[PDB]
Amino acid sequence: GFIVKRFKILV
Repeated sequence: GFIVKRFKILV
């Protein structure tokens, strides 16, 4: 579960 994390961080 890293993809979702990255996104949230990018947005």
